Amino acid sequence: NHLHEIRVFENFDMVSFEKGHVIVTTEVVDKSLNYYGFAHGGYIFTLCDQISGLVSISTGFDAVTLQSSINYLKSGKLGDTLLIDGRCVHDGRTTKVVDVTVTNQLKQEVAKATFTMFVTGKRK
Amino acid sequence: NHLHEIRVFENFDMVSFEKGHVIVTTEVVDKSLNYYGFAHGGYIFTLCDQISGLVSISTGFDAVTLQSSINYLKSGKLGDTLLIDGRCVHDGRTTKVVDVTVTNQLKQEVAKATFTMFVTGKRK
Ligand SMILES: [Cl-]
Repeated sequence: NHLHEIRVFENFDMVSFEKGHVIVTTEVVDKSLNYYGFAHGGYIFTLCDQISGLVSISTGFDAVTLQSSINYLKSGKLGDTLLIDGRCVHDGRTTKVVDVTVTNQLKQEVAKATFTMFVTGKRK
Repeated sequence: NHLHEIRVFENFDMVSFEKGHVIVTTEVVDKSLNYYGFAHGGYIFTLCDQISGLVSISTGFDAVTLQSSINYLKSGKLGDTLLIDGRCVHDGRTTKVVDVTVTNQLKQEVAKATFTMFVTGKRK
């Protein structure tokens, strides 16, 4: 109803984990959805966000996210396989910037986000 | 381990619901958390996003978010009571803009987000 539980990553498949580049798919399920029956904005954002943290790990660093921005282009629907592709855009000393695109099986872009992260330090 | 389920709104309390202004609280629990034991940035954003949709309902409309921006200021921690306050800063015929702030019980800001919405229709 007006407030309800939402879940993210009840399922996933990690397709490729590469330097500054991470691809993961997932399928939209009942608890992915908002009250109008479409994939929830928060759900979509969290897909992007997790992938961006993995991009960040893939360049060697701990880095925390200071700000993000997302555009919602098309609806996610129940049963869609969504492809989440994170790419490092700036791999810096002090900051990182990661772009993420969400895509459906037609390869239409569902959402695009950018995450601006502060480099705390190396990963070991 | 690296990809994992997250849940949002496993508990909540609807504090107030007024024209252009909605307050909800929630308590940070185990499935709110990221690998480091703090509230996940996607869980945080999803709290803001749902509240902004209620703000849009509160001004009498269905709306869909085109774009959001969020700034993370302070970590949420396990057990925290978070207060999510959404306010309509633009209540337009064709667009709505909603600011949401998340604070802890000290009134320290945990995050602030802004949501840019397209009006799809009048409620009922
Ligand atoms: Cl529920």
